[PDB]
Amino acid sequence: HHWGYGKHNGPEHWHKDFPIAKGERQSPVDIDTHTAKYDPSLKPLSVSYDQATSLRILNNGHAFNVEFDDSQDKAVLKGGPLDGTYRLIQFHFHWGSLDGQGSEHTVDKKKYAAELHLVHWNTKYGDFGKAVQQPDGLAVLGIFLKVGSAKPGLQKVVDVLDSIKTKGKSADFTNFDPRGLLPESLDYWTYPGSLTTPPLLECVTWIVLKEPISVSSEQVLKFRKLNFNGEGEPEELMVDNWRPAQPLKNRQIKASFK
Ligand SMILES: NS(=O)(=O)c1ccc(NC(=S)N[C@@H]2CCN(c3cccc([N+](=O)[O-])n3)C2)cc1
Ligand SMILES: [Zn+2]
Repeated sequence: HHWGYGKHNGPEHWHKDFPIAKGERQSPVDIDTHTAKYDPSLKPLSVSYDQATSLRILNNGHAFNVEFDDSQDKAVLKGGPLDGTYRLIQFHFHWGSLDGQGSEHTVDKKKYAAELHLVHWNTKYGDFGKAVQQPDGLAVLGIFLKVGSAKPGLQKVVDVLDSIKTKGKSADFTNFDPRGLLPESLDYWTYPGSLTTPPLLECVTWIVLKEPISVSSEQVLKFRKLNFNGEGEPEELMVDNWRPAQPLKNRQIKASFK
């Protein structure tokens, strides 16, 4: 009886195995655009993905993860609110059963169709497993997806999803360039939060881009054909794998832009 997104094991239940679910810096949150503070001392984000080395794609039973070689500074995030260098380890998405929901963060209570999380860890902690134990261990770059025009840089991901339909399936996924998933602007909101799935560790500096990317109806429909279950288990579509907005508590969301 492990956590998930169903009636009996979904976000309202998590606190029973993961009591930090009710903690002081949980994610996601609503981004109230009118009460976010412009911080004119925030640095431009530096996204350095030219040397990114993607390895594989995995259906872990909660989402699909595109994994990268994080054994050297190949794909890094710097600047913005961050001190030091964070390495890209993986990206994944959260999405809805319907275009009117699927994002974890909301903007003035608006839900997008999906949300992309590019997960990075602070190199001063040596590996991802150490980093998640530290209050400054991770930087997650969050990008909203709306349904409209296709995103061409997403299509390689959409086309491989047939090979990882079920929990535990993996496929080789080399030479994927995550720069093809970024919007034009790197204007952002930032706040201190958590992982949005168990174990809900309060180790994340969230960086949420103002500008969504547009994906096609056919691209998000292909996400909804995935399964939460393993092969040979009853079929349950992988949809609505999002945690709702949590209380902001004693936090201020800062903006890089006026
Ligand atoms: N949606 S999200 O972007 O907030 C986001 C959510 C979940 C993860 N977790 C990933 S990719 N791997 C898991 C999470 C933490 N983890 C554990 C668990 C307990 C202890 C340790 N350890 O060794 O210190 N490691 C391995 C990344 C990102
Ligand atoms: Zn996520």
